[PDB]
Amino acid sequence: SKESPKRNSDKLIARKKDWDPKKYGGFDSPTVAYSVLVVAKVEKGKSKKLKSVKELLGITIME
DNA sequence: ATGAGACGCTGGCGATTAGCTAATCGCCAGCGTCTCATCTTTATGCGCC
Repeated sequence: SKESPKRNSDKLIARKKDWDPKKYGGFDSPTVAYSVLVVAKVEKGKSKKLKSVKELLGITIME
């Protein structure tokens, strides 16, 4: 990713293993190696219904 | 009787900027009368090809 503080976002990447980016701050903007087309089901709404969905998954270089 | 051909950070964020059905339930439903006549039809009661 890009090499450049703590924030309440999920885009932050843990700088070390146990170092939580929500309490320590971390990395940002991961470079997607290649996108993966997936098709399955996730929960949706307050009733958590499993609806069939298809979308593009972002596989970064680290991943 | 020499002087053209070879052209940028973008993607990955935030952060504006913009905009929309849908699922749940409740409420709450114009209505009041009379007159007048009019016809039916039903319950019971009575008769043999």
